[PDB]
Amino acid sequence: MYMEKLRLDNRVAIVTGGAQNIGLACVTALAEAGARVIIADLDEAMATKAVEDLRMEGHDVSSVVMDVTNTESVQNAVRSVHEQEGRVDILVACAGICISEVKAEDMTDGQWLKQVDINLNGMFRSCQAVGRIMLEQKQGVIVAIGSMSGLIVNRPQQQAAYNASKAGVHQYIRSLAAEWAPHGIRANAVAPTYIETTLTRFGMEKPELYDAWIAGTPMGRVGQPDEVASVVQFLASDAASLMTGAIVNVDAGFTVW
Amino acid sequence: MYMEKLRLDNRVAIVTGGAQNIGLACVTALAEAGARVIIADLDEAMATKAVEDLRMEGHDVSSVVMDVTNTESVQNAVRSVHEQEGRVDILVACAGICISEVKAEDMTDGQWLKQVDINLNGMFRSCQAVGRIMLEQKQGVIVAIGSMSGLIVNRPQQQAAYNASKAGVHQYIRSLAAEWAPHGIRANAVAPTYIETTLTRFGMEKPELYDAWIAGTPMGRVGQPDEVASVVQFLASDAASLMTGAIVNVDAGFTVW
Amino acid sequence: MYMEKLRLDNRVAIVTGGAQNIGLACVTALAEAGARVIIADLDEAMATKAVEDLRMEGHDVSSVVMDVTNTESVQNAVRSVHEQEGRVDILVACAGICISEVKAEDMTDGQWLKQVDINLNGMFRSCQAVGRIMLEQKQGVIVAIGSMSGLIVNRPQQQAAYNASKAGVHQYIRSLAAEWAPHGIRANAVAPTYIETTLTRFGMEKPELYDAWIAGTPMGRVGQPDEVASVVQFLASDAASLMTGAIVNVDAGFTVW
Amino acid sequence: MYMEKLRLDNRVAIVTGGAQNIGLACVTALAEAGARVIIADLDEAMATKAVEDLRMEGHDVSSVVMDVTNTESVQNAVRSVHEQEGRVDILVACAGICISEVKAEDMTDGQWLKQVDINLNGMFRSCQAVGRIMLEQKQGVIVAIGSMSGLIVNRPQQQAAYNASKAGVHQYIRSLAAEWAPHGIRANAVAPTYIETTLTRFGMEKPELYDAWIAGTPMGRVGQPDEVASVVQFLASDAASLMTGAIVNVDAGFTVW
Ligand SMILES: [Mg+2]
Ligand SMILES: [Mg+2]
Repeated sequence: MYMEKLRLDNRVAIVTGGAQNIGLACVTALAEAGARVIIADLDEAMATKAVEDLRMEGHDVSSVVMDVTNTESVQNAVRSVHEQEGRVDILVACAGICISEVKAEDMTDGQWLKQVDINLNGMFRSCQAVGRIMLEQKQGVIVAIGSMSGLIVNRPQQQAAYNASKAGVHQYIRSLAAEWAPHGIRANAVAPTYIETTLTRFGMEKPELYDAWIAGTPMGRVGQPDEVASVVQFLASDAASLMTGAIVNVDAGFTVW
Repeated sequence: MYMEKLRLDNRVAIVTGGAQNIGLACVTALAEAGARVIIADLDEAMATKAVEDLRMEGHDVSSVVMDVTNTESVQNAVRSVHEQEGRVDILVACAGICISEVKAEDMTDGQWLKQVDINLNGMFRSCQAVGRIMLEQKQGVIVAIGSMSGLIVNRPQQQAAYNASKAGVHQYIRSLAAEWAPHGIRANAVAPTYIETTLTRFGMEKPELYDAWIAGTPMGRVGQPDEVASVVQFLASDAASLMTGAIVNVDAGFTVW
Repeated sequence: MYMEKLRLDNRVAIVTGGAQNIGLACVTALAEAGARVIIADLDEAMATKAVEDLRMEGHDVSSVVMDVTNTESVQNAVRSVHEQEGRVDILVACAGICISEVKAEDMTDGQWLKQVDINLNGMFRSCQAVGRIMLEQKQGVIVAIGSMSGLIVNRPQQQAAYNASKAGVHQYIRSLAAEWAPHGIRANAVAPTYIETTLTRFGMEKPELYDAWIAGTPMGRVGQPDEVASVVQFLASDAASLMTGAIVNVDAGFTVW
Repeated sequence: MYMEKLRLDNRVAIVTGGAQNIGLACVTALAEAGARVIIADLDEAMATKAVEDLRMEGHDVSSVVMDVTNTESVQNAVRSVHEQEGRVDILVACAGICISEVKAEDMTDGQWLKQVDINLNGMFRSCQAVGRIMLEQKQGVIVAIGSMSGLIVNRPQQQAAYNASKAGVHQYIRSLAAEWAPHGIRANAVAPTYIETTLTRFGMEKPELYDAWIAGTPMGRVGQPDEVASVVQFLASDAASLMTGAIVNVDAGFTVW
């Protein structure tokens, strides 16, 4: 019973931002659990390459181009997955950016709007498009990649738009959880600490940043993408049947202090 | 000494959305505490009427036209206040809208983006413009009107964009609190329950909505604008000297259950 | 109207732990707002000196001996105040201790139990005894001194029993808020950061502790007792009429990071 | 890789309150993941029955008498497991009681103190005794059974001591997470909604209670023990390697409204 609940055999999953980093780890975890996974990403090349690596390991993985700033792109990408796969059982929404080391008094409208558009408006576009399909199935699960930045404020790097966008993502996901609970849908978010990715490594290589991050973390380390993916895979599975609207802290204790 | 900490004599306060409802109650409380208050609102006629009423009560109140969806408008209005008054000591940010009874699957891009733009992007525009002056002064206080909707999901009315945008406001304010703490600035938010205003008439006059609201509230009532204004005035005052980044629940116990 | 809401003229307030530090600041603030205040404290000589000092300033104050580890003591002290003054309008519950720099693997039963008994069990004894009178009145307000330690875990000093006891206090107060809301009673807590007091001054003179506390605080300072007393006085007043079950953060931004 | 992270083969787990209901479900989940499990419970005959049933399925399960109000009992039971098994890898702390429908103004000292003693003091006793072994090992994981009652206040049933005790449990576990993170130990809690058990059956058959619980739940149902056990098993596993100090909501959306 209990180990079987963790399986995702034959379930169709779309992972936005799935071509690299946390997204790619989530793709890999879902695929290992038996899911049919579609990488939805802005980079057509990256996605196609990732698909090859994963098929190489025997995974049922495909790709579609998606731009989360563009409603038409998102809806076209979701429709074509629905077309080819017949169903969408799982959405993992990882698409996001972080514009950091930009003081609140300095940030431009363009920086503000871009940050909110990708992280928060993109979450709306993604979840709405997939949600409509899940509603007709009366079955589905969404996992969003939130951030501890939605709950606490990072130091010393300034990024108020990021922090606000992720708090928005958390409460948006909770709203969906409430609205869609009677219709067989669950929606949760993970809120990770710093994860070593191609992008955060620039922060990691700057001692003023990295030393503060480590000093502020009880476990004394950043996380790795597979550690976020394991939680995401769990939340996507029937093992998590009683969980909806949860902001799950995956942060090495950062928010405890 | 304790009672004198509550006074705001000669302090310059800008209240966005100050022409009616919670905004106007905040303007009144600030003025009664001794502040020189500027109503910053979209509706010039409504603002001018409010100014006339308050001036007849012996208060020092004026108004300025401000559209929080427009950066130029916000920057010009804030500069005008600074030029005419000499300082900006306090910002109370009330400007906001709520598009409700719109299901998450049905909400248009237009509805989502308008709510995020006024509630959240408007908060950035207003706090940055005022914040720059406060940073120069190495002194200032911001109070945002957040919402219990930033932490819990209202029922039965669907309003996922509102809920997300207000969670965004809370965490934005907290980011400003952290960034600006060393510079003599405090920033807090109030998170109220339902308040009787023109904007909640549609719910209060609809039994399916109102009865649910009351049943969900330990005090068994909605709040009045003056009850929010009292907390806002407190948070704007030196009595709240140790409070920054606080999301202050003003909700008749609604979030307790 | 707004400034009048802050007054407590002729209201009867009991302050447990009121003889020094945060308790005494709360006593002072309440007295300055017009309340008749009873210091309820274990140390008779200390309470008596405090009463005599405040009386010299024109305040209406008195004291009663109360041991919050002892139910008979608490009940007798509260009954005595009720008979002597005719009513109990306000309870501010400050009595507490902090056993710190004791690792979780080392803490004895005696150390654990004493901390829980004073901080949490003593909160139940105090609140029940006053609460019964407030229920008869259909009117009352409780303010507990909680702690940021109920929400986050202090560093580097170990004090898991204190942290647990204060989280217990916060949720106990919220429980009372919910149960007693229909009967004209409000109950809230403050959650302060480090406050300079006779007790914490030892930690403040220990760089390993003090430097960590300052480094973790956005305002870069500890608080002063009067800054907590201001928030407590506000929460005890009709100005806070819409607030019940609130855990009000008074922490110089400590919990924001 | 991802599926192997969920395995607990040959790891030693003690489950307090493990003979029935949630505890028994946790025992079963751990055993199905390959753990060596010891039921630690108040009554010997009840635990023995469970052992016999699980051994019939080929599981490696045993039991020990443990009374969590009694330090000697707890220390002796933990020592017995250590001497028989050579290590303790996992503690799931489920021992607890709920005295409910007792108004705050009515609750006796005996009722308050017993609830705090079993739920909170017993958590300290259990966690210290096991924690000492885990510190020697520089390896261990604790999962406490908290409650949504630590975060929100149940209705209509009055149970302030239970609510307080569980908030205490949450913050005690977070304190252990912070203190023991550098030493290879993780500590998290689950915060469930109503779970159908032999004890909650009586409430579920009282319409005044059950109808309110259902109406308060987005999923419109209570949970089953296996749904809590699945989350506990995940948290105990290396798949949860990045999670410590998390209060994980498993509440069918109850705390979202
Ligand atoms: Mg922190
Ligand atoms: Mg609720």
